[PDB]
Amino acid sequence: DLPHLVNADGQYLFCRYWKPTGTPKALIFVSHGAGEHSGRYEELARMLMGLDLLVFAHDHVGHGQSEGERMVVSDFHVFVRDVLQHVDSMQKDYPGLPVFLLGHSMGGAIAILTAAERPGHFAGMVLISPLVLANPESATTFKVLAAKVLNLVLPNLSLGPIDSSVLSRNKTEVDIYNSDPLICRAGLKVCFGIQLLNAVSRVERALPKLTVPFLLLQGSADRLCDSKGAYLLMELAKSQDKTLKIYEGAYHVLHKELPEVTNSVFHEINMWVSQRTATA
Ligand SMILES: *C(=O)N1CC(c2nc(-c3ccccc3)no2)C1
Repeated sequence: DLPHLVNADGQYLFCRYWKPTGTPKALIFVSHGAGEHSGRYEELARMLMGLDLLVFAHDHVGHGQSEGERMVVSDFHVFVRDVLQHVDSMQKDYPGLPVFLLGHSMGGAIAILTAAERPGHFAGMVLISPLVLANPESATTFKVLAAKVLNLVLPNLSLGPIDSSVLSRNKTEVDIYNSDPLICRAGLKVCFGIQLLNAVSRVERALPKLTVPFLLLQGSADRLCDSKGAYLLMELAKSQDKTLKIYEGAYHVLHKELPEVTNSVFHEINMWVSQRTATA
């Protein structure tokens, strides 16, 4: 019934397209975060479409309208593999067009790993508070062993849900998040937590080979993706074209923050993509 794609595992992924009026100047894949879905990028995608970019996305496996057990993945690479399948299909239909990636949180880790796998292939990357760092206690050898032991007997055991108030200072946006039936707000499963640990470890190893141009947007008061991870990405990525913008006191969901932050986020992405699309 709906726009879709069939991944390498035979699973249906729900697809979303925002096609401009005329001929597109570039392609841009939108990569959503953990627990959320592509429908949350409607406004950002309409702005990008207004620059004559063909915006495309899919709900990651186990998310939104895609198939799979909710917030579960055999291996984190499945997400990267599926992004590449979607990118390769779009590029076949639009040959010679530059292709960008836009990722938020876990979607940002997916974008980094997607670009690292194909050096020199992507024109640029927009990262909104990407997942790059593991929490202090969470990644010790003891904690990794304990979680792996737990995973063997209770893989679907929930770590406990987070306070949704840490997502944004915009109370309306916290309320929208809390009432969206396509969002999984259930606590993080032990098996998925291990996969997010794999993601962060793989990101760290990928940084010395990351050369793709990028715009990095980060809130200073982010409790999910600590701002120090954004500084480390600026330092360790080998990219010749890298920009960091810090939003003072802002939380995690920058594109759904207080109007002053959200308007700046939209404007900065608009300018950054526009300058690298005129380049084509
Ligand atoms: C963005 O999509 N993500 C989800 C939020 C996050 N990361 C973690 C986590 C847990 C253990 C090890 C690494 C990362 N929990 O919530 C940022």
